[PDB]
Amino acid sequence: VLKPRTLADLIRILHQLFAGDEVNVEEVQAIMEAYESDPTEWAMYAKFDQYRYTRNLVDQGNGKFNLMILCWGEGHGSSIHDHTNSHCFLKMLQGNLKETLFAWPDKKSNEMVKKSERVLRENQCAYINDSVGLHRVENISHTEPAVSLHLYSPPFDTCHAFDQRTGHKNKVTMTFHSKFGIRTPNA
Ligand SMILES: [Fe+2]
Repeated sequence: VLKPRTLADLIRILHQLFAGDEVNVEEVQAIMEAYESDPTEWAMYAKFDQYRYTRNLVDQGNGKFNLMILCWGEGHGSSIHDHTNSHCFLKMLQGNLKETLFAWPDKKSNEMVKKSERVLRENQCAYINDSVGLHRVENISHTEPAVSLHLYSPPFDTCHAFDQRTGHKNKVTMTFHSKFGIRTPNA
């Protein structure tokens, strides 16, 4: 496995692996995982908020992907969401996230069904797309933060959030807390 020694190495490699038309999912996953999280390299992007997690743009991958860092305060979690027909890679940089995988709802209304539950380990890279299922991720800790590196290809700025009680869904426009280490207007 090609082991990037720095976040910068990993980004350069990513530009090669997404330069073409095909993407070897397991090759990407292994290389993201092989990178050893180093907070000196990504602390400029780790910008937290009191009440909810934040999305922090790192690189735009020449239109081919979004690379961003997500900052999970104590107890912070996401809704149940889809990924708008893209590849989605999630690598742990600090702390631990619990991923819960959900089946897709019918037209009927009722409780949503869990298909899988796991804790992502240190430096682990997970993979999901809409054919794998829906998921929710959350910080397992109420005393420590979590930080994750996400890659979305193609990039997207809208998804759906699902009500666990009924399976009903709403369209959600995602926003960035910061881009390239610079804070965006209005949190
Ligand atoms: Fe997700």
